Amino acid sequence: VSPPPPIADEPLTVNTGIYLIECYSLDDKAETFKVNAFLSLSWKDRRLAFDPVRSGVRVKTYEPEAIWIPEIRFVNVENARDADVVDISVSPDGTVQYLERFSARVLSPLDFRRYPFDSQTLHIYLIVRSVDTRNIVLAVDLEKVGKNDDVFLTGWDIESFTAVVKPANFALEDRLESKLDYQLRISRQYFSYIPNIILPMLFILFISWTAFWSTSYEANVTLVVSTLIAHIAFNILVETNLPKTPYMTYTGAIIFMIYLFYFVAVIEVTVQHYLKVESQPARAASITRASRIAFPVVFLLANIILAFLFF
Amino acid sequence: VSPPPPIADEPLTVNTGIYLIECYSLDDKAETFKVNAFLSLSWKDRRLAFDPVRSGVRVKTYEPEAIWIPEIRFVNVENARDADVVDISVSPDGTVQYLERFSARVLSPLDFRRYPFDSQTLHIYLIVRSVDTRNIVLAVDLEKVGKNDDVFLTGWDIESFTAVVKPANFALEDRLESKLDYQLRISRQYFSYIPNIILPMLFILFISWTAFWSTSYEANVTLVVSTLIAHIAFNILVETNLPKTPYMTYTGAIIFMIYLFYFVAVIEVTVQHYLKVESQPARAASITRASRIAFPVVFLLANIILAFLFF
Amino acid sequence: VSPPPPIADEPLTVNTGIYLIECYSLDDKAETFKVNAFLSLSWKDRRLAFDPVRSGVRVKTYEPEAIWIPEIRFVNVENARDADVVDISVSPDGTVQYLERFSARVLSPLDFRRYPFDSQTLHIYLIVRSVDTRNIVLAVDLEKVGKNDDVFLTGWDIESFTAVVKPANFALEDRLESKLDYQLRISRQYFSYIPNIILPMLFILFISWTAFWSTSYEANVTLVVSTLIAHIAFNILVETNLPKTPYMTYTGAIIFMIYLFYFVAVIEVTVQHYLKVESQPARAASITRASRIAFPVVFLLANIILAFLFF
Amino acid sequence: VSPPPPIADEPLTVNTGIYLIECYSLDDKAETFKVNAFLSLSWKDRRLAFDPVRSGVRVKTYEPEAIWIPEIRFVNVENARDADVVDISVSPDGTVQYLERFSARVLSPLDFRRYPFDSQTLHIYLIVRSVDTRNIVLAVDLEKVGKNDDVFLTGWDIESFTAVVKPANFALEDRLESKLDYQLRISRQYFSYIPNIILPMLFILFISWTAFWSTSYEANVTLVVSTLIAHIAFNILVETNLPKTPYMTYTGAIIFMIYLFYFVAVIEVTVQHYLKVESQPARAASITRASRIAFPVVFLLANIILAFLFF
Amino acid sequence: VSPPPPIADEPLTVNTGIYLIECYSLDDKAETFKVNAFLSLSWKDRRLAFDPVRSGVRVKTYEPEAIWIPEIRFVNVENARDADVVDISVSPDGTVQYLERFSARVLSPLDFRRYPFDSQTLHIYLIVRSVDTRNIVLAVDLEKVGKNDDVFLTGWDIESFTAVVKPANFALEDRLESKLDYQLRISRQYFSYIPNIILPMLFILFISWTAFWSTSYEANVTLVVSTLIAHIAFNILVETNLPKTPYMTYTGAIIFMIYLFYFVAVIEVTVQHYLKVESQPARAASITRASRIAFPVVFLLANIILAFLFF
Ligand SMILES: CCCCCCCCCCCC
Ligand SMILES: CCCCCCCCCCCC
Ligand SMILES: CCCCCCCCCCCC
Ligand SMILES: CCCCCCCCCCCC
Ligand SMILES: CCCCCCCCCCCC
Ligand SMILES: CCCCCCCCCCCC
Ligand SMILES: O=C(O)CCCC(=O)O
Ligand SMILES: O=C(O)CCCC(=O)O
Ligand SMILES: O=C(O)CCCC(=O)O
Ligand SMILES: O=C(O)CCCC(=O)O
Ligand SMILES: O=C(O)CCCC(=O)O
Ligand SMILES: [Cl-]
Ligand SMILES: [Cl-]
Ligand SMILES: [Cl-]
Ligand SMILES: [Cl-]
Ligand SMILES: [Cl-]
Ligand SMILES: [Cl-]
Ligand SMILES: [Cl-]
Ligand SMILES: [Cl-]
Ligand SMILES: [Cl-]
Ligand SMILES: [Cl-]
Ligand SMILES: [Cl-]
Ligand code: NA
Ligand code: NA
Ligand code: NA
Ligand code: NA
Repeated sequence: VSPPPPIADEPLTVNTGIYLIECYSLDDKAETFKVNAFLSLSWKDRRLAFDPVRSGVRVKTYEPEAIWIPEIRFVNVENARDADVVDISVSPDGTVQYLERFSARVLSPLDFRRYPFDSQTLHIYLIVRSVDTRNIVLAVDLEKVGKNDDVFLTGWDIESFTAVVKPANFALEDRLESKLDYQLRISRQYFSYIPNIILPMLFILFISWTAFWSTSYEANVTLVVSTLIAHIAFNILVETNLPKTPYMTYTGAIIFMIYLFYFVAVIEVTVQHYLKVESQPARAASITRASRIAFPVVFLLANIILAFLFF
Repeated sequence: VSPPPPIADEPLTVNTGIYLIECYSLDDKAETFKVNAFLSLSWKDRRLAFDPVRSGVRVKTYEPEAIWIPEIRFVNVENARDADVVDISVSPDGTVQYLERFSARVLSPLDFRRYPFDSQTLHIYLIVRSVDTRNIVLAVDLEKVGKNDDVFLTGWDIESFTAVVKPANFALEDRLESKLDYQLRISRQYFSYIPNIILPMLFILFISWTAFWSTSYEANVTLVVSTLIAHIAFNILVETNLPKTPYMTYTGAIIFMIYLFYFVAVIEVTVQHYLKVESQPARAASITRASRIAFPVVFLLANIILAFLFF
Repeated sequence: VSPPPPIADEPLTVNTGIYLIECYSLDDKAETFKVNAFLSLSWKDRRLAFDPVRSGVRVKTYEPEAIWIPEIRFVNVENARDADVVDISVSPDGTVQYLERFSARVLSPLDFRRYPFDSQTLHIYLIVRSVDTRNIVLAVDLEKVGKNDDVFLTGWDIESFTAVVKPANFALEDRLESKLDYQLRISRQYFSYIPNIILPMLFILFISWTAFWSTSYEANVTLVVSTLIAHIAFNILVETNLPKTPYMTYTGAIIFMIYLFYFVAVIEVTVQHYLKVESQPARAASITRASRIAFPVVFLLANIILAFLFF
Repeated sequence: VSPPPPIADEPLTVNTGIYLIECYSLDDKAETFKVNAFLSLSWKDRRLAFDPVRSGVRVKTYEPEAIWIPEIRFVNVENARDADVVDISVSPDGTVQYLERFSARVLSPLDFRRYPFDSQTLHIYLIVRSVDTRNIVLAVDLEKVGKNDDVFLTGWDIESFTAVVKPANFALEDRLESKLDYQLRISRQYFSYIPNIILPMLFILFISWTAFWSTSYEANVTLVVSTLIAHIAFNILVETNLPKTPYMTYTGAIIFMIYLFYFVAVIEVTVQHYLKVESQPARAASITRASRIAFPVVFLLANIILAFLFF
Repeated sequence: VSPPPPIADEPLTVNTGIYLIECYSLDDKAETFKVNAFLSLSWKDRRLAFDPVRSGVRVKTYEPEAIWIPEIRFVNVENARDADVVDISVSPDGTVQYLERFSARVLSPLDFRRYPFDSQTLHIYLIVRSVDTRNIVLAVDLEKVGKNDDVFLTGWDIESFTAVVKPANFALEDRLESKLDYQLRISRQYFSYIPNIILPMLFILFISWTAFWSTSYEANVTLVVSTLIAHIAFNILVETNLPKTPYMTYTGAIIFMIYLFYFVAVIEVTVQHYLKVESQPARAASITRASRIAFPVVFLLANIILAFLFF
């Protein structure tokens, strides 16, 4: 089998379309997602053209092996897609209508900077390598691009699934390549992070600040050091559900900053006890009284500063 | 091979049936389950019809490749089902009786709102895309729908396995699609959650309340802070066996509310010590005496309120 | 290819045999085990019969595709078995001797009630569906049923591998099915549970009881609360190695009961301190003195009661 | 295709050879390792013999399907090996030289008794089942047995890869089986266990013994209980990287014995406090003074005893 | 199919090229990485020569099965590569231009010594075994060696992807083997290690040193002991995170050294209390005063020494 011949010197336009059936397994650590969709391809092959009157039949159905099909591949997939051909239909003029159902694990980078208040643009890149006889260019048939109403991505809100209609045409290893960008716009469902990580984390911090209404060094040491260990447990829990980034994430910045608050609380608790032992509780009382205001005020201001920088 | 031709303008009715052999791996986090079943298909192909008298044989057995078989697919599967054809039998009138054994990982969403006292409706959606020549419509042969008596789903009680007999007929990419809903009704075995999470969690909370019968600030700080850490441990344990939901679960609500009880106990412990140091233990005693009643009463009432909202 | 014709109206007897080569991956959580074995099948096909004198050869070797082979399947397998045909031999009378080497992940339920002092009966169910022309019945050739001497199942003792010689003959979807039960009897190697879970757990419990020889409320609170947290660590460790059961397991009962001992010790520690503060240490001393005997005595008796109910 | 006929009544000698390319994934819990190697087979088939003068070529290359190849299998593999035929070469006398590249997950039991100062002998068992016409016996061609210089097994030192040249010839299901033992001798790289488990574990034990230079019961309770909890963390850590053995391992014995030291330290701490409260600190002092010497002396002696029994 | 015949006694030169499409899953524990690339092969087969005037085509396209293709394999891959042939083009002179898209899990050793400030040279080894008729030698076509601009390896910086143009020609099992070394130079993104492991770890070490400004033994015991439990909870981590090395990594040496600081602080805390109880706080004060300077000074110097030895 050979590719369709050009009437003039024009390339072959393969009209593409992806219709999402299932969206699942968005792995943040792996920066991958799994997809189950329909891939529709359409091109003109005049060699397959027929007179509908003389043939009786308006449409002709073919097996993949029987006709020439353009080698369309996905750029950002882990292993080559599992594909099952649904139908191949030839119209009288020779227009082929290919339809397959596929499943693929797509590699798409995520921006964790605003986590867990981040939004992502997942990509599915379609590509075709031009052949020796003629060049192949990709196109988007918007009527065959979409997603099923039941398509849900656990822990995410699906906003849109659109295609950048203009292909990226470039040269690779002395041959022309036509690439298409299918974009799935999603936003993270931050809800669960509030009662499970954010609020538990703040409670333990506020518990550490009760040491500013205590003169008992032994109890203060217990309060500040214990809550610090609960914070490490949370810090570890958070970094296990995320990949290692060469930048700070929003949660990462807050979590890190809270260590400084624990450290400074230890200094305060230490200073207050030292002064008390030195028989100067007057200075120790003023420092502790200031801390009561200073710690929540600086925490509240530092968080306004961080939220401003990240959002 | 081509589809059977219509006698009049009628579509082709493919009578379906799923008989469950094994049910396993209900993954809560993934919202998937694995199934091993029989898929039975039946349709009329008059081209395969034969006179039983002249043929001698009352039934004719065929290989899948030898005859036209409708392309029936599962909508909500991770990867395309692994299928092994058991038998294909043609009756004298041309009625084909197809039987295959399959295994599939089914994607079915879960309602975690009443966890671990939740019940679910798992779905298996069958679909067929109509061809060029004629439309294909799905049907349910109730005689061939069921499940084996030994079918067990670890940690779940299987109530029913029925089919919504009326197919969902719709249009997708200029063709007709006939969808069927097979529903597996299951209820969670909550038993283990009581001696492993619920009762241990309440014990540690009641241990924290013994600080209301203690004047020792250093001991109270130990009691309330230490038990709080065991609660953080149980909170993490519970959320590791669950996905992130944009809603509050029953266990989630209880676990969250218990943080407030720990926080308020820390305030009490702090208040009692402050007053005692300020040489006013009469106020400290009245607050501690009230707490002894207030904490269990408000906990018992708050739980009645929550159970009412959730059930 | 068609099945062998009956001389009279008799069904076809397929003599089976499973010879275990390797046993591995007994997953308690999953209630599965992996096997690697030989499957031997034998049936009479008179169409394949030959005169040994004129043929010279006493035996004739065939390729699977060349002759009719009964569709034998495993009921309780995750995915269809990986099978490699070793040999197919036809005797002069037409007796076929089939041999294949297979590997399968078998789903077999486990009874955790007596864990880790439990014994299991793993099952491998063989099945054959009767065909259009004639019925197929399964049989056991005890001479071809066994296991290799080196067959080891990590953390288990293999007692026996036998077959229930009488098949379960029943009707499913208007056809006869002949099922066979191959039983692998195994007992759990409890040894490791004693120095890793059982003894460490008792040590921490006995450490908590040293609070009955202490008047230091602050120290007692530390003793009882710290050891309680280690018990939570062990409970979690144990429940991670097991599936969630709708019944109490032996270890589960002991672990749960120990929480009650920790709770009552907290009550004692609280009571002793309250009385001491109320200036009545005479009552506090008598309660603490009684606890010294009561706690080990009630623990020893409660365990005798539990061991009696479980074994 | 049939096996080569015997000139006299002799069996067929298949000369084997395994040349390791890559060694990886030695899983201690699973008692498995992954291998990537060359399998070379050589036998005489006089039916394939040719005159080198008349033929023109001194060697003839064949496709697997074209000639008879002995069904050589691995005994101790999880799933049947992934094999890719590299070459099949026939010499003028009819000597066939088969070469394939394979990858397999090998099940080989491990002796954990001396962990992490243990050495293992990994096995790869080759087997051949004799056919109807003639018997097949395995042999070792030492010239084709080896391993690549770059072959590394992460966390292990590879000592040797040799073959037990004499095959284990036995009868199974009325047919002769010839088995070969390829042995990969390896020793564990214990280094990392010293700064990560052994030394951290000793430091915490020695920290617990500082309670013998303290009269503060409240501090001693903290010292001994805290370090006891950190010992439980190291115990749990160790047991996660190991399978459940029906015997005591070296690390297991030391870890277990250390619990006894923590228990006896709790008794001492308790005894010292009781006597001091009873207004007899003179005994309490003598018991504490003895403990300072007794604990390290008994620990040092007990360890000499254990190392002697284990090595 | 047979290999191309030599015009003179020359070997066959197969010009290779790897163009990386995707880089992912660099597993430090496993010392593996996953790759998705293009493999281009080119050789001369004069038997495939054709006249474009007669064939009516300037370049001929072939199916893999139709022509002789050299058996090129990857040395350091876990399982045989998933390959999909993109194109096979033969020009009139008989020069074949093969192109395939592949995905493989490559085994490449990592040098964790300077971790997490470590740089690595990942290798992809191409190999060809010479055949009976003629020798096959590998070559590098630099024009067809590269990587896509979007190629990202999570947590790593990709520096270069080059090929050692001179093949390693050697003899293995009486045949010539031609090996090629494709080198991917990468450097680890250490950023995340600083706010997640390094700084949290130093904070807890500095918190432990506040015991040098405290006379409260009970509080110092909590301080040094509790922070030690967290320097433990860290190191699991770095350990959870790495393979076991027969050498010391940079982070490993720092973590190990920190344990000595915690141990010596316990000695100090113990010494100070003993002297205080012995009614000699003047010695205790001088030791504690020195410790305040000695501990940070020795820590700062020890770290300069370590950083010097590692870098
Ligand atoms: C003191 C250190 C506590 C560490 C907490 C780790 C919990 C993380 C579990 C994450 C599972 C994915
Ligand atoms: C004193 C704090 C104990 C913390 C125990 C955390 C263990 C984490 C286990 C995570 C396994 C994936
Ligand atoms: C402060 C301690 C928090 C520790 C939480 C540990 C939970 C481990 C869950 C493992 C189950 C897979
Ligand atoms: C109160 C702290 C409980 C921590 C339990 C951790 C158990 C982790 C075991 C991991 C096994 C895979
Ligand atoms: C009381 C604290 C128990 C800590 C348990 C540590 C869990 C180890 C996880 C190992 C990762 C494979
Ligand atoms: C008491 C020390 C427990 C610390 C262990 C934390 C385990 C984290 C596991 C992370 C695994 C990916
Ligand atoms: O035929 C199919 O498998 C796709 C299912 C159609 C849809 O429900 O979106
Ligand atoms: O797999 C089969 O062929 C039938 C299984 C019958 C059953 O549920 O026991
Ligand atoms: O794998 C085989 O073909 C035979 C296994 C023989 C045995 O039990 O060792
Ligand atoms: O993969 C191959 O075909 C040869 C392996 C050669 C080697 O050990 O490097
Ligand atoms: O045709 C291909 O699949 C490779 C994609 C080219 C590239 O974008 O690097
Ligand atoms: Cl395609
Ligand atoms: Cl693809
Ligand atoms: Cl189908
Ligand atoms: Cl499907
Ligand atoms: Cl079969
Ligand atoms: Cl099966
Ligand atoms: Cl073979
Ligand atoms: Cl094998
Ligand atoms: Cl024999
Ligand atoms: Cl190749
Ligand atoms: Cl390869
Ligand atoms: Na084609
Ligand atoms: Na304390
Ligand atoms: Na057959
Ligand atoms: Na070829």
